[PDB]
Amino acid sequence: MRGSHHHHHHGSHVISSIASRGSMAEHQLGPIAGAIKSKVEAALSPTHFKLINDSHKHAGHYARDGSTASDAGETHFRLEVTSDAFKGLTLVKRHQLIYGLLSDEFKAGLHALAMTTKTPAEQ
Repeated sequence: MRGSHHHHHHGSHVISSIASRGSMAEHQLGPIAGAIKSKVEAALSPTHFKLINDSHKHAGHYARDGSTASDAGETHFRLEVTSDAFKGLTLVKRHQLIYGLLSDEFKAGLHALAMTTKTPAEQ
């Protein structure tokens, strides 16, 4: 009751290309005013802070589209921060540190979204 055999041979070849830019830590440039103050407090570090404020004064004068003045879901103001690209610690800490949110957005009238990602400082 003997017997044994096997075989296998399958490969391939693929060519890839190259493409990249200068590795830097700055992909934003658009200071508002009051918010800039909060970012500065964090500017002391190599981290990055992206804040964009659009605000919403009023519509035109020919549309309406069933509008009764509300604004709750669109959001025009947002504050984000990237530190070492690695969220882990209580993000609420970074946001509270700069305490920038809820500043210029209040003038907009619509909610806002913020996301801060920083490496763990306590292991």
